[PDB]
Amino acid sequence: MEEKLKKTKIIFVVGGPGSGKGTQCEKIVQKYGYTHLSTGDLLRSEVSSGSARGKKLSEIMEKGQLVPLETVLDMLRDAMVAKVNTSKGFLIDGYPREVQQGEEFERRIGQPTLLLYVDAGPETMTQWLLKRNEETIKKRLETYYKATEPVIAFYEKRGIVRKVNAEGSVDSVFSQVCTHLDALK
Repeated sequence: MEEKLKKTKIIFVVGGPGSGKGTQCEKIVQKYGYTHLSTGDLLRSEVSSGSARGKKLSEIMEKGQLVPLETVLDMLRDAMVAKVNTSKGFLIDGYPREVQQGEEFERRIGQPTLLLYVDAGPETMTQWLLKRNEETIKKRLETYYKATEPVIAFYEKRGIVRKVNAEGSVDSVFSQVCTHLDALK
């Protein structure tokens, strides 16, 4: 069955601002043959598709309303169905932002294999990079950390969280990423 979805590798990739997790996903693509997905890319793709789903989405966005999670997950699942025979695994870049988005992904598609937490860390030198006021930046970072900690705590209970220190270079981050992915199966 498309129960294959329950056997592929599914990595939730989570990181605050300045985390560079987009670059890490592509480096995982090059090395491990995974597929880089994000809900933003699928929405742009679908609107460009001219499909009825895309016309509705543009309407919702002309509406200024919210896109329903069910439609997001239809698109994620379609994209994963089309590549689970030809891909070694999937990166969900920037997902989930809340516990229930994670739980709804699991219901519709399959349970995550890992949650990769790419943490540039709070204000150490992340603050200075985020310009190029500075209390707009601190307000932004703490609201990220408040929203993301229940997601981390939730998946910590399953023991699938792998935390990556993203203070240093791109190369030192991908070093830790490969340690964590090399441990799978």
